[PDB]
Amino acid sequence: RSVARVYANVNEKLGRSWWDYDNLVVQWGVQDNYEIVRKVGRGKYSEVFESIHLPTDSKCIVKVLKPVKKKKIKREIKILQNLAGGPNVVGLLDVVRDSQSKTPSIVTEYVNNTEFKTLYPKFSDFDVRYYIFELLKALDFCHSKGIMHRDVKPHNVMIDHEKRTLRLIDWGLAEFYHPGTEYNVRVASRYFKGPELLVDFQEYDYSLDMWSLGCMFASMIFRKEPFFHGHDNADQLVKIAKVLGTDELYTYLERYDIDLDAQFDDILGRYPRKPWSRFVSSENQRYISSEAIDFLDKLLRYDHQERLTAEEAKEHPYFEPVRQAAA
Ligand SMILES: Nc1ncnc2c1ncn2[C@@H]1O[C@H](COP(=O)(O)OP(=O)(O)NP(=O)(O)O)[C@@H](O)[C@H]1O
Repeated sequence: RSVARVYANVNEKLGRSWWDYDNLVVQWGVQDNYEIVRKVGRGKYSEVFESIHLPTDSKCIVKVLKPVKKKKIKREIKILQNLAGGPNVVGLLDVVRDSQSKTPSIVTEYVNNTEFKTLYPKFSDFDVRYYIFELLKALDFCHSKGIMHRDVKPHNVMIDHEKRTLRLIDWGLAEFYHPGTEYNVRVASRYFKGPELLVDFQEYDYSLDMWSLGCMFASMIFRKEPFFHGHDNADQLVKIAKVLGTDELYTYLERYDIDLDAQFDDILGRYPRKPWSRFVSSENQRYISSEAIDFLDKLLRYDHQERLTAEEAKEHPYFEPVRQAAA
Protein backbone atom coordinates (compact mmCIF):
# COMPACT_ATOMS: atom_id res chain seq x y z
CA ARG A 1 0.00 0.00 0.00
CA SER A 2 3.15 2.17 -0.31
CA VAL A 3 6.37 1.77 -2.26
CA ALA A 4 9.39 3.98 -1.92
CA ARG A 5 9.97 7.04 -4.18
CA VAL A 6 13.62 5.94 -4.65
CA TYR A 7 15.67 2.74 -4.49
CA ALA A 8 12.57 0.52 -4.55
CA ASN A 9 14.43 -1.59 -7.22
CA VAL A 10 17.81 -2.08 -5.44
CA ASN A 11 17.28 -5.40 -3.64
CA GLU A 12 15.75 -6.89 -6.81
CA LYS A 13 18.81 -5.73 -8.83
CA LEU A 14 21.46 -7.00 -6.37
CA GLY A 15 21.30 -10.76 -5.88
CA ARG A 16 19.47 -12.89 -3.39
CA SER A 17 23.24 -13.10 -2.56
CA TRP A 18 22.77 -9.55 -1.12
CA TRP A 19 19.61 -9.62 1.13
CA ASP A 20 19.04 -13.35 1.94
CA TYR A 21 20.74 -13.02 5.34
CA ASP A 22 18.94 -16.17 6.63
CA ASN A 23 21.29 -18.33 4.47
CA LEU A 24 24.51 -16.59 5.66
CA VAL A 25 27.43 -18.77 6.84
CA VAL A 26 29.30 -16.82 9.60
CA GLN A 27 33.09 -17.23 9.55
CA TRP A 28 33.67 -16.64 13.28
CA GLY A 29 36.90 -14.92 14.23
CA VAL A 30 38.96 -16.09 17.18
CA GLN A 31 37.35 -15.01 20.47
CA ASP A 32 40.70 -14.94 22.34
CA ASN A 33 42.53 -12.51 19.96
CA TYR A 34 40.37 -9.86 21.75
CA GLU A 35 40.72 -8.69 25.34
CA ILE A 36 37.98 -6.49 26.87
CA VAL A 37 39.21 -3.41 28.76
CA ARG A 38 36.66 -0.76 29.68
CA LYS A 39 32.89 -0.84 29.46
CA VAL A 40 31.86 2.22 27.38
CA GLY A 41 28.18 1.69 26.61
CA ARG A 42 24.96 -0.22 27.20
CA GLY A 43 21.96 -1.20 25.11
CA LYS A 44 18.90 -3.36 25.68
CA TYR A 45 20.48 -6.05 23.39
CA SER A 46 24.25 -5.49 23.88
CA GLU A 47 27.33 -4.87 25.95
CA VAL A 48 29.79 -2.39 24.38
CA PHE A 49 33.40 -2.46 25.58
CA GLU A 50 36.57 -0.69 24.58
CA SER A 51 38.96 -3.55 23.86
CA ILE A 52 42.29 -4.50 22.27
CA HIS A 53 42.84 -6.69 19.23
CA LEU A 54 45.86 -8.37 20.87
CA PRO A 55 47.80 -9.47 17.72
CA THR A 56 47.87 -5.79 16.47
CA ASP A 57 47.56 -4.30 20.02
CA SER A 58 44.80 -2.01 18.59
CA LYS A 59 41.97 -0.19 20.36
CA CYS A 60 38.66 -1.59 19.06
CA ILE A 61 35.00 -1.90 20.19
CA VAL A 62 33.45 -5.26 21.13
CA LYS A 63 29.67 -5.39 21.28
CA VAL A 64 28.36 -8.47 23.07
CA LEU A 65 25.01 -9.47 21.66
CA LYS A 66 22.57 -10.68 24.28
CA PRO A 67 21.68 -14.10 22.90
CA VAL A 68 18.75 -13.19 20.72
CA LYS A 69 17.10 -14.67 17.64
CA LYS A 70 19.98 -16.02 15.56
CA LYS A 71 18.14 -14.64 12.49
CA LYS A 72 18.65 -11.08 13.76
CA ILE A 73 22.36 -11.62 14.38
CA LYS A 74 22.66 -12.95 10.83
CA ARG A 75 20.95 -9.73 9.55
CA GLU A 76 23.18 -7.15 11.32
CA ILE A 77 26.37 -9.03 10.21
CA LYS A 78 25.34 -9.28 6.54
CA ILE A 79 24.28 -5.59 6.53
CA LEU A 80 27.62 -4.47 8.04
CA GLN A 81 29.47 -6.63 5.55
CA ASN A 82 27.44 -5.18 2.68
CA LEU A 83 27.89 -1.57 3.59
CA ALA A 84 31.66 -1.94 4.00
CA GLY A 85 33.74 0.91 2.60
CA GLY A 86 30.68 3.15 2.41
CA PRO A 87 31.01 6.75 3.64
CA ASN A 88 30.73 7.26 7.41
CA VAL A 89 29.46 3.74 8.17
CA VAL A 90 31.17 2.12 11.13
CA GLY A 91 33.89 -0.32 10.08
CA LEU A 92 33.12 -3.99 10.88
CA LEU A 93 36.37 -5.61 12.16
CA ASP A 94 35.34 -9.14 13.21
CA VAL A 95 32.59 -11.40 14.50
CA VAL A 96 33.53 -13.81 17.32
CA ARG A 97 31.65 -15.85 19.94
CA ASP A 98 32.12 -17.85 23.14
CA SER A 99 33.42 -21.44 22.72
CA GLN A 100 30.84 -22.90 25.18
CA SER A 101 27.86 -20.46 25.51
CA LYS A 102 28.03 -19.49 21.74
CA THR A 103 27.19 -15.84 22.63
CA PRO A 104 28.26 -13.72 19.63
CA SER A 105 30.11 -10.38 19.70
CA ILE A 106 30.60 -7.81 16.93
CA VAL A 107 33.98 -6.13 16.77
CA THR A 108 33.92 -2.62 15.32
CA GLU A 109 36.27 0.34 14.82
CA TYR A 110 36.65 2.64 17.85
CA VAL A 111 35.45 6.26 17.52
CA ASN A 112 36.66 8.93 20.00
CA ASN A 113 33.05 10.21 20.51
CA THR A 114 31.76 13.10 22.64
CA GLU A 115 28.35 12.54 24.31
CA PHE A 116 25.89 14.66 22.26
CA LYS A 117 24.32 16.62 25.18
CA THR A 118 27.86 18.01 25.75
CA LEU A 119 29.05 18.03 22.10
CA TYR A 120 25.97 19.53 20.35
CA PRO A 121 25.78 22.84 22.31
CA LYS A 122 29.50 23.42 21.51
CA PHE A 123 28.46 23.40 17.78
CA SER A 124 28.56 26.38 15.40
CA ASP A 125 25.96 26.78 12.59
CA PHE A 126 28.58 25.57 10.07
CA ASP A 127 29.23 22.56 12.37
CA VAL A 128 25.58 21.45 12.35
CA ARG A 129 25.51 21.96 8.53
CA TYR A 130 28.71 19.91 8.24
CA TYR A 131 27.80 16.95 10.48
CA ILE A 132 24.19 16.58 9.28
CA PHE A 133 25.63 16.63 5.72
CA GLU A 134 28.07 13.83 6.66
CA LEU A 135 25.14 11.90 8.22
CA LEU A 136 23.25 12.49 4.95
CA LYS A 137 26.12 10.76 3.12
CA ALA A 138 25.67 7.57 5.24
CA LEU A 139 21.85 7.48 4.89
CA ASP A 140 22.01 8.10 1.12
CA PHE A 141 24.64 5.35 0.80
CA CYS A 142 22.80 2.63 2.77
CA HIS A 143 19.41 3.59 1.25
CA SER A 144 21.05 3.28 -2.24
CA LYS A 145 21.97 -0.31 -1.16
CA GLY A 146 18.44 -1.41 -0.14
CA ILE A 147 18.86 -0.89 3.64
CA MET A 148 16.87 1.20 6.13
CA HIS A 149 18.82 1.99 9.34
CA ARG A 150 15.59 2.36 11.47
CA ASP A 151 17.27 3.70 14.67
CA VAL A 152 18.65 7.09 13.60
CA LYS A 153 19.04 8.93 16.89
CA PRO A 154 21.99 10.91 18.28
CA HIS A 155 23.12 7.95 20.42
CA ASN A 156 23.91 6.08 17.21
CA VAL A 157 25.90 8.91 15.60
CA MET A 158 29.49 9.02 16.82
CA ILE A 159 31.32 12.30 16.26
CA ASP A 160 35.01 12.83 16.84
CA HIS A 161 35.01 16.62 16.82
CA GLU A 162 38.88 16.86 16.71
CA LYS A 163 39.21 14.58 13.63
CA ARG A 164 35.96 16.24 12.37
CA THR A 165 34.81 12.71 11.66
CA LEU A 166 31.44 10.87 11.72
CA ARG A 167 30.15 7.26 11.99
CA LEU A 168 26.65 5.74 12.09
CA ILE A 169 26.53 2.69 14.41
CA ASP A 170 23.85 0.25 15.87
CA TRP A 171 22.68 -1.47 12.68
CA GLY A 172 20.91 -3.93 15.01
CA LEU A 173 17.47 -2.78 13.79
CA ALA A 174 18.35 -2.33 10.11
CA GLU A 175 16.46 -4.19 7.40
CA PHE A 176 16.43 -4.75 3.69
CA TYR A 177 13.74 -2.79 1.86
CA HIS A 178 11.46 -5.04 -0.26
CA PRO A 179 8.58 -3.27 -2.10
CA GLY A 180 5.23 -3.90 -0.34
CA THR A 181 6.74 -5.85 2.61
CA GLU A 182 4.96 -5.18 5.90
CA TYR A 183 7.71 -4.40 8.44
CA ASN A 184 7.62 -4.29 12.26
CA VAL A 185 6.58 -0.84 13.55
CA ARG A 186 8.23 -1.42 16.89
CA VAL A 187 11.47 0.15 15.71
CA ALA A 188 13.34 3.32 16.56
CA SER A 189 13.36 5.21 19.83
CA ARG A 190 10.14 6.70 20.98
CA TYR A 191 11.38 10.23 20.45
CA PHE A 192 12.54 9.51 16.90
CA LYS A 193 9.61 7.30 15.75
CA GLY A 194 7.91 8.56 12.59
CA PRO A 195 4.11 8.98 12.52
CA GLU A 196 3.90 5.86 10.28
CA LEU A 197 5.17 3.79 13.27
CA LEU A 198 2.74 5.43 15.73
CA VAL A 199 -0.38 4.65 13.57
CA ASP A 200 0.80 1.05 12.82
CA PHE A 201 1.34 1.72 9.07
CA GLN A 202 3.53 -1.32 8.27
CA GLU A 203 4.50 -0.73 4.58
CA TYR A 204 7.11 2.00 5.31
CA ASP A 205 10.52 2.58 3.68
CA TYR A 206 13.81 4.56 3.81
CA SER A 207 11.81 7.78 4.52
CA LEU A 208 11.50 6.57 8.18
CA ASP A 209 15.21 7.49 8.62
CA MET A 210 14.54 11.03 7.24
CA TRP A 211 11.83 11.82 9.83
CA SER A 212 14.31 10.50 12.42
CA LEU A 213 17.09 12.76 11.06
CA GLY A 214 14.54 15.66 11.23
CA CYS A 215 13.91 15.14 14.99
CA MET A 216 17.64 14.96 15.66
CA PHE A 217 18.08 18.10 13.47
CA ALA A 218 15.31 19.97 15.34
CA SER A 219 17.06 19.07 18.65
CA MET A 220 20.26 20.68 17.35
CA ILE A 221 18.91 23.96 15.85
CA PHE A 222 16.18 24.58 18.50
CA ARG A 223 18.32 23.29 21.45
CA LYS A 224 15.46 21.16 22.77
CA GLU A 225 16.25 17.51 23.35
CA PRO A 226 14.11 15.77 22.61
CA PHE A 227 12.14 18.01 20.25
CA PHE A 228 9.04 15.81 20.63
CA HIS A 229 8.88 14.57 24.21
CA GLY A 230 6.13 11.96 24.53
CA HIS A 231 5.66 9.95 27.72
CA ASP A 232 4.51 6.84 25.75
CA ASN A 233 3.93 5.85 22.08
CA ALA A 234 0.40 7.38 22.30
CA ASP A 235 1.49 10.75 23.76
CA GLN A 236 4.38 10.76 21.21
CA LEU A 237 1.81 11.13 18.42
CA VAL A 238 0.05 13.91 20.41
CA LYS A 239 3.31 15.93 20.88
CA ILE A 240 3.85 15.63 17.09
CA ALA A 241 0.23 16.75 16.42
CA LYS A 242 0.61 19.85 18.67
CA VAL A 243 3.28 21.08 16.16
CA LEU A 244 2.33 19.82 12.65
CA GLY A 245 -1.38 20.28 13.54
CA THR A 246 -4.30 17.86 13.33
CA ASP A 247 -5.79 19.22 10.07
CA GLU A 248 -2.75 17.82 8.18
CA LEU A 249 -2.90 14.60 10.27
CA TYR A 250 -6.49 13.74 9.19
CA THR A 251 -5.78 14.38 5.47
CA TYR A 252 -2.75 12.09 5.88
CA LEU A 253 -4.76 9.26 7.58
CA GLU A 254 -7.46 9.75 4.92
CA ARG A 255 -4.87 9.61 2.09
CA TYR A 256 -3.38 6.29 3.42
CA ASP A 257 -6.77 4.98 4.74
CA ILE A 258 -5.43 4.60 8.27
CA ASP A 259 -8.13 4.41 10.90
CA LEU A 260 -6.92 5.47 14.33
CA ASP A 261 -7.29 3.58 17.59
CA ALA A 262 -10.60 4.33 19.25
CA GLN A 263 -9.31 5.84 22.52
CA PHE A 264 -6.73 7.89 20.62
CA ASP A 265 -9.68 10.21 20.21
CA ASP A 266 -10.18 10.85 23.94
CA ILE A 267 -6.59 12.28 23.98
CA LEU A 268 -5.71 13.77 20.58
CA GLY A 269 -8.13 16.66 20.08
CA ARG A 270 -7.59 19.59 17.74
CA TYR A 271 -4.34 21.50 17.26
CA PRO A 272 -3.48 24.23 14.80
CA ARG A 273 -0.11 24.12 13.10
CA LYS A 274 2.42 25.90 15.34
CA PRO A 275 4.89 27.65 12.98
CA TRP A 276 8.62 26.84 13.14
CA SER A 277 9.37 30.51 14.01
CA ARG A 278 7.61 30.06 17.41
CA PHE A 279 10.53 27.73 18.47
CA VAL A 280 13.26 30.37 17.97
CA SER A 281 14.80 31.92 21.14
CA SER A 282 17.92 33.90 22.14
CA GLU A 283 19.88 30.77 23.17
CA ASN A 284 19.15 28.78 19.92
CA GLN A 285 19.18 31.81 17.51
CA ARG A 286 22.81 30.94 16.47
CA TYR A 287 21.56 27.89 14.49
CA ILE A 288 18.38 29.54 13.10
CA SER A 289 18.23 30.62 9.45
CA SER A 290 15.51 30.65 6.75
CA GLU A 291 17.46 27.76 5.07
CA ALA A 292 17.51 25.61 8.26
CA ILE A 293 13.71 25.97 8.83
CA ASP A 294 12.87 25.18 5.19
CA PHE A 295 15.15 22.08 5.35
CA LEU A 296 13.65 20.95 8.69
CA ASP A 297 10.13 21.57 7.28
CA LYS A 298 10.80 19.17 4.34
CA LEU A 299 11.91 16.35 6.69
CA LEU A 300 9.12 16.69 9.30
CA ARG A 301 6.04 15.71 7.30
CA TYR A 302 3.25 13.29 8.24
CA ASP A 303 3.27 11.72 4.76
CA HIS A 304 6.56 9.79 4.39
CA GLN A 305 6.38 10.38 0.59
CA GLU A 306 6.55 14.19 0.93
CA ARG A 307 9.88 13.91 2.88
CA LEU A 308 13.20 14.58 1.16
CA THR A 309 15.39 11.72 0.01
CA ALA A 310 18.88 11.74 1.56
CA GLU A 311 20.10 12.64 -1.98
CA GLU A 312 17.55 15.49 -2.45
CA ALA A 313 18.50 16.70 1.08
CA LYS A 314 22.21 16.94 0.12
CA GLU A 315 21.23 19.37 -2.71
CA HIS A 316 19.45 21.74 -0.28
CA PRO A 317 20.70 25.38 -0.09
CA TYR A 318 21.33 24.87 3.68
CA PHE A 319 24.37 22.71 2.82
CA GLU A 320 25.79 25.25 0.28
CA PRO A 321 28.48 26.54 2.73
CA VAL A 322 29.72 22.94 3.29
CA ARG A 323 29.64 22.06 -0.45
CA GLN A 324 31.56 25.26 -1.23
CA ALA A 325 34.08 24.60 1.56
CA ALA A 326 34.49 21.06 0.11
CA ALA A 327 36.16 22.83 -2.84
N1 LIG B 1 32.10 2.39 17.39
C1 LIG B 1 31.86 2.91 18.59
N2 LIG B 1 32.74 3.81 19.10
C2 LIG B 1 32.47 4.31 20.32
N3 LIG B 1 31.43 4.08 21.12
C3 LIG B 1 30.57 3.21 20.57
C4 LIG B 1 30.71 2.59 19.35
N4 LIG B 1 29.64 1.74 19.12
C5 LIG B 1 28.86 1.87 20.17
N5 LIG B 1 29.39 2.72 21.10
C6 LIG B 1 28.73 3.12 22.32
O1 LIG B 1 27.86 2.10 22.75
C7 LIG B 1 26.51 2.61 22.88
C8 LIG B 1 25.56 1.50 22.57
O2 LIG B 1 25.98 1.00 21.32
P1 LIG B 1 24.89 0.59 20.24
O3 LIG B 1 25.67 0.14 19.04
O4 LIG B 1 23.91 1.70 20.06
O5 LIG B 1 24.18 -0.68 20.93
P2 LIG B 1 22.63 -1.07 21.20
O6 LIG B 1 22.68 -2.25 22.10
O7 LIG B 1 22.00 -1.25 19.85
N6 LIG B 1 21.87 0.19 21.94
P3 LIG B 1 20.64 1.10 21.33
O8 LIG B 1 21.21 2.24 20.49
O9 LIG B 1 19.81 1.61 22.48
O10 LIG B 1 19.85 0.18 20.43
C9 LIG B 1 26.47 3.76 21.88
O11 LIG B 1 25.53 4.74 22.29
C10 LIG B 1 27.87 4.34 22.02
O12 LIG B 1 27.98 5.25 23.09
